Amino acid sequence: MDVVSLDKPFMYFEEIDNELDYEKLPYQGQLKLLLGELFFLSKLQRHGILDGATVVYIGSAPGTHIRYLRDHFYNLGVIIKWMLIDGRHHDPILNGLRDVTLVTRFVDEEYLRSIKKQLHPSKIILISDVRSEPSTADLLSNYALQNVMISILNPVASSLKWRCPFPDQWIKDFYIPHGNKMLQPFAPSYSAEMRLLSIYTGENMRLTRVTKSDAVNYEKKMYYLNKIVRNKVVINFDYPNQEYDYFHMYFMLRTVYCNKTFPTTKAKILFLQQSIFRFLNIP
Ligand SMILES: Nc1ncnc2c1ncn2[C@@H]1O[C@H](C[C@@H](N)CC[C@H](N)C(=O)O)[C@@H](O)[C@H]1O
Repeated sequence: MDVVSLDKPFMYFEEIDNELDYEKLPYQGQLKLLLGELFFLSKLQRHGILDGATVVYIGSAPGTHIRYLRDHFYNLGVIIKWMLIDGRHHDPILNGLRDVTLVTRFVDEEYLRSIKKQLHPSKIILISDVRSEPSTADLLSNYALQNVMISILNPVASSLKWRCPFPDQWIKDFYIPHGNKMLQPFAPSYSAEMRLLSIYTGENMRLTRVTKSDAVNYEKKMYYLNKIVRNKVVINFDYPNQEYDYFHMYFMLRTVYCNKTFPTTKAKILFLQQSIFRFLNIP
């Protein structure tokens, strides 16, 4: 790989500063979700709005990684209820947890109102990973449902699956919530998917229009990220693995809270990475 010297990785989509014409690890998908959701919830923990909240995770099955998330915050003493909702059955490793409710159901508008009624007036934190290859109509339906999740559940914060339709498959302009577009380490080699992280103030979710020219910008920026940036070795990075994804993961993991104290920040991240990899059965 090509060597590079970096002070920090690209954490959000806006930071990608170049574009390029578009042209491995075991169970990487669970690792990708685990890192992004740890980053999202740890950010909420820093703001002091995670404690006392109920995390409603829609599209959570199989959700093997969710067991690690729950244990992590449980071992920190953070008071969270988990509500996992999916039409498919969850990983059995989530069984036997009293603070985790497993719901076997595909959510629609009517059901979203019911769960809001039972959880109200408690704080709701929304995580959506629903997916129905997917067509642009499938994505538009998914993003429409995620908008309905926010307008009905009215969460204090949300993490939403966000991948813009390809410009050569455009149908119509559509609307998505305001938020920060978190980039995902250990995503598929050429995935353009990101997570939309939103914290709602005055609970007025302002919607932004997405256009075909936005789709072109997403495609070219993400291809540059996947083809060039993620194939670099960060030679100044002090870590056993200097590949960009580990450099990217390192910066996400240093937002995580830990009960254990460590002599150095590197030791903490190394411990966290070993812990996450061991649970997910990654060498
Ligand atoms: N309307 C819906 N309500 C709930 N779950 C849905 C809906 N549409 C699709 N899904 C689920 O979304 C899931 C998509 C998965 N890629 C999610 C993986 C999951 N987040 C994991 O941690 O392993 C599937 O299990 C679908 O059953």
